[PDB]
Amino acid sequence: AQNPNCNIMIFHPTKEEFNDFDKYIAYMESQGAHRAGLAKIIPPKEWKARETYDNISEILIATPLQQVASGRAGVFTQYHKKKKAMTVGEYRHLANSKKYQTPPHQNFEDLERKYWKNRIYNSPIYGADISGSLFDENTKQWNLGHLGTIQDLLEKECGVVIEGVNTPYLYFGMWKTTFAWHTEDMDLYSINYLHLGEPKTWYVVPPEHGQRLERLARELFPGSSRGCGAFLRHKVALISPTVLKENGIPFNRITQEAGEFMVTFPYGYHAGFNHGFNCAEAINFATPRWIDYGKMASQCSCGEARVTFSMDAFVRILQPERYDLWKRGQD
Ligand SMILES: Oc1ccccc1-c1ccccc1O
Ligand SMILES: O=C(O)CNC(=O)C(=O)O
Ligand code: NI
Ligand SMILES: [Zn+2]
Repeated sequence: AQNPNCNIMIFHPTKEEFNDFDKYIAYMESQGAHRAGLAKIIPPKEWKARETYDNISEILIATPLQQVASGRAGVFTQYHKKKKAMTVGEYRHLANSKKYQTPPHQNFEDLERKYWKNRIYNSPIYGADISGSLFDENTKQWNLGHLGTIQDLLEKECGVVIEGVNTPYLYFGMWKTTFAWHTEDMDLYSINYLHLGEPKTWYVVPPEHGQRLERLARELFPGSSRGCGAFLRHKVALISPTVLKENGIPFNRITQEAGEFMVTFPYGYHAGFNHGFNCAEAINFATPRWIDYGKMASQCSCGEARVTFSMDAFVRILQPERYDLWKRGQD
């Protein structure tokens, strides 16, 4: 078995290898990359996402989110307080202000220490889930707005045509902005390109050990667990690497820098934080290997999760027994 320790693997495709997206995902899996839950892909030196990022300041962040924490330094939840709209130029200025800017630090490890020590005492503002793309339309390789759709994958594999669409989202981050422990909707893959700015640190649990993380989360967030059998779908819970280690949860960590792709694999729990002002683009995707994960994916039906239009068909076709209860949750 390849990659039996479930290490995060890093890939350096050639420009020739970078032509066929599906083929390269399959290649990574042949080397055991999926066992980690997360892989890094460094594009060939000849590749670029777009010419420059000099003209992005007028993009609107319609609903910036202030991420307010509750709990203790290593075990906390966050809720999102809506703020007034601002442009990316305004957001960048805010990120760089004395109140929100990255503190002096020695290296990534020092900054990680500061993050887990001090995150809960601040409330950074995140411009997340903005529909759009920063890939040039002429970028033919690994263009996240030109991937095969999940709906077409399901049709190719299972023979049924379904409604729905599948487009990328932009994320503008600042120091301490946080993504909570989660797997993707319907335990899909995700791919994330860091377009510009400061790094993003990721934590990930191997898919074969996801239930260990779920069990710990139930113990650490007991009220939340009683409220919903799949409350990590709410994407509000954080657990530090120290607490994971104390509880014997297998995980890995890696820092993504500008110009690098990350892929998360089906049922790979992940969480992390941004180092400073940055912009990432991400989208979900599927492969034939995903179908069995989609069939088995947990669902939130308590009403909190509330997801895309397109998830309806996934649940309807892959999980018909769960569909009625889930759909009630979506109203
Ligand atoms: O300076 C900016 C102003 C506005 C939007 C983006 C940038 C930027 C783009 C790439 C790299 C760094 C940057 O700060
Ligand atoms: O970048 C973020 O804030 C969160 N991204 C993801 O969870 C992802 O790409 O799957
Ligand atoms: Ni994700
Ligand atoms: Zn729920």
